[PDB]
Amino acid sequence: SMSRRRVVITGMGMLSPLGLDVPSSWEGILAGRSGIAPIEHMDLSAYSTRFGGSVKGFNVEEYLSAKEARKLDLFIQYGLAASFQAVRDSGLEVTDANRERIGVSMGSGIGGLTNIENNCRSLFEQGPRRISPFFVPGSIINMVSGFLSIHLGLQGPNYALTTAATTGTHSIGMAARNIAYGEADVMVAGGSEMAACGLGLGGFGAARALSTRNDEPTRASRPWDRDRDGFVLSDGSGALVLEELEHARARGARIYAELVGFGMSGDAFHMTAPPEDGAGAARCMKNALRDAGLDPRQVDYINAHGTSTPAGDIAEIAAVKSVFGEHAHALSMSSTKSMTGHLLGAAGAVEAIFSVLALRDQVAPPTINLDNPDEGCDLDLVAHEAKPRKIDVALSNSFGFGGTNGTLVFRRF
Amino acid sequence: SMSRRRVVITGMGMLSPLGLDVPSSWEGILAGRSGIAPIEHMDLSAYSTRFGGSVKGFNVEEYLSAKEARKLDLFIQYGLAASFQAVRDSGLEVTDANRERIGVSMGSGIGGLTNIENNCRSLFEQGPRRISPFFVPGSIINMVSGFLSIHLGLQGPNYALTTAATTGTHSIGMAARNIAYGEADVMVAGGSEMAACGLGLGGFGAARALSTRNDEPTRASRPWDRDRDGFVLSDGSGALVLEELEHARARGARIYAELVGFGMSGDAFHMTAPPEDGAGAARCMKNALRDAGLDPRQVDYINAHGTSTPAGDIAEIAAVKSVFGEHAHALSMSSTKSMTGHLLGAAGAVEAIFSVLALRDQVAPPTINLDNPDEGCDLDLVAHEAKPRKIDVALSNSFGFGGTNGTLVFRRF
Ligand SMILES: C[C@H](CCC(=O)O)NC(=O)c1cc[nH]n1
Ligand SMILES: C[C@H](CCC(=O)O)NC(=O)c1cc[nH]n1
Ligand SMILES: [Cl-]
Ligand SMILES: [Cl-]
Ligand SMILES: [Cl-]
Ligand SMILES: [Cl-]
Repeated sequence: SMSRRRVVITGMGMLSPLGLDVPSSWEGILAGRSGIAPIEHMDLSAYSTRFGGSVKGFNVEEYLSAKEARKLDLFIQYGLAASFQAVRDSGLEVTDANRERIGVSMGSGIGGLTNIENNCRSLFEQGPRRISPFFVPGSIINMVSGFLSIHLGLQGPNYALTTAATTGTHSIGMAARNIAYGEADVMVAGGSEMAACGLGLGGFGAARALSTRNDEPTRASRPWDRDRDGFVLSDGSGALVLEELEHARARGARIYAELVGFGMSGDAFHMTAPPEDGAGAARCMKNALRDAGLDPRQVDYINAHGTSTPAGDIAEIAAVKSVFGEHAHALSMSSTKSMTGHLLGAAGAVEAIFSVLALRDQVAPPTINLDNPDEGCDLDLVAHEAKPRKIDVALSNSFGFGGTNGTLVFRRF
Repeated sequence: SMSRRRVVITGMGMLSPLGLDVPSSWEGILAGRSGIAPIEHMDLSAYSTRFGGSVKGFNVEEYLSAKEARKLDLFIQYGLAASFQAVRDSGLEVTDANRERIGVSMGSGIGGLTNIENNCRSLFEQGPRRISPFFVPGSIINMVSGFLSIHLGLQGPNYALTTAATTGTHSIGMAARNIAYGEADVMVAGGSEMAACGLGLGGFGAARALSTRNDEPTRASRPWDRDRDGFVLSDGSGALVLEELEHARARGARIYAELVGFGMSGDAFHMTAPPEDGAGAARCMKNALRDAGLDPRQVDYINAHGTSTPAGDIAEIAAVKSVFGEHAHALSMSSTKSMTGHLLGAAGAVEAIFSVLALRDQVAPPTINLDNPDEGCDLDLVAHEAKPRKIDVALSNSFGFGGTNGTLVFRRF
């Protein structure tokens, strides 16, 4: 704990509704662009929600051969894309000397819902003889970590989290712990999701979790706005190359930031709804700050969970107020879900990247669509437009079904 | 690493094809009873495999009210059952003083395949308005950890692994790390699975992973036997209460054993097939022994992965030979999958329990059906009948799709 190794971010990668890499996504974020649109090439006329954030124009053949790619669900494709981008971005070379010290932890919330839909259809219409032989290996959540390790020869710790909307945040935090306690020197960590099929929209629609603002998809995700009506379902991926500091310094790696804190908590409250005061979120953020050895006054920017739900958004404000007190009125906090929608198991991965870039570029991304902040939402929520400011420390929150909570703390380096 | 806290097992719980708790399962194991039978209340006439290990006579109402239980997929039901059994067995009392120091890590390989099947059927026949509102929260893998935390008021680290057949082993190992590095004082860890639906049998059947010995289901699982033809799909759950040693001693807990070692590796080889020498398994077992600070000569019993696959079984023997050398001929190694079949994400959880009970009762469980050991399978594989012997250290292996590997080391206490 006092003798643990320090962990830095040397590589990043992303597919989002705003772009096919980190630079293009971030340009969208800093412009206040929505990635949400009507979902195409899919007949959603029966569904109460017919829009979301899709990854537009993705070519898996930049990362995999066609033959390899056809084995895999889109969530795996997306996770490999972000991973390969992050590894490349890191400049790391995998050798016989280091391959056992490099692991992977790429998770998903829902996994291969699209493959399950297609295979279920084949099963019901034709029978079990039309199930793909790649159905199981190409749809299971740990096959990002698995295929990444195969393709790059990674022999270190190899696993996958699934903690709903918290997955990406946990995947990064726990990979950092791996490095900090010397179980690995490098980890590829993050997550991916592709739930914009009928089971996903249908499932989340039946749970009454989604916005139904079909007439104005770009206005649907509106965190802390009084006309919010639930979250927007989005697809994509994020990956970070985490690396022990001295390992990174020794090879002259470009270091984007230091991952100084990781906190976890459980609400122990409700399956899908938070406690109204956000007490689990508060405990989680405290754990993270204490983990980082930071005073709350050192936090400059919070990338909120901020999913555009009635209860969730207000609970998150209550938690930030509780943890930060008067300093809650000094920091900036925004929800990039206003633009990206909710990427579920990838949300914390892409939001970790946006947090790192906020530190790099000294700029708080906007919460777009925040026209009439609800009762109690009186913080600097960066309404409408990106805000240049001093950011030495950034915090990223994720909260998921089951009351599972994760916070990461990043520090300028 | 040198200053980490020690971790002991103070509670255990299980549903398996051999019983509805730990004592009844273990009685079956020590008798050499098969849990495999034709799967009933399910029309499998179109499928190439029509048998498996089902949990027979389970009453979820012993653990949950009917109202709560109807929200949840069977895999969640099974995981809560084992968890509640383990917590009860531990004698731990959850209070305002300790609830933030008690977490949960219960995983699954496949998750709520049964719920997805049912909901997919409703979606296709009727439309998205017949999807259950509980479909998403009651089918996602992290809802064991989530519901357990809600029901028992656990506010500590709350997560879920999904690493195929390795899930249960990773869930225990990583929960132990939580305690060892002081992120929690107690963890409920393990896994659960219920894949014996059509998508599971169909999926694994299309992948050519399963035995098709429909005429003699009890003979199908035959690890290291020359007539093996793939694994047997089984359902169930296992949970351990892990606890910091001084915490357990201070409350006078009954301690079953000490969890001394956890190792991970990745093969970085093939999606579904191992390297023929089992080199990943070897690295993993070495990592675990080094983690435990044990000489290979200290291992008395190995609970093998031993799934009854052509390549897998031989690769595991090669790995044990490589790691243990001449001591490979001194230990006993058995596969309890001979009796239980392959519980997928729960396999390592139930096999951790069988390893702990081997230490408690000084007895190596049998590998039943091992009539003609294949070329190279010349170890003490405990063919046919349980073998009383000295066991101070037991090792449990799990290997999963993606080449992800896990080993746990338990020591008498
Ligand atoms: C239970 C919800 C999960 C959010 C999601 O599905 O992404 N949690 C919150 O909304 C929340 C707010 C503050 N703390 N938890
Ligand atoms: C790739 C397989 C996974 C086994 C399973 O699906 O449960 N791995 C082995 O069989 C194996 C044997 C030795 N090392 N890995
Ligand atoms: Cl298909
Ligand atoms: Cl619009
Ligand atoms: Cl239904
Ligand atoms: Cl039989």
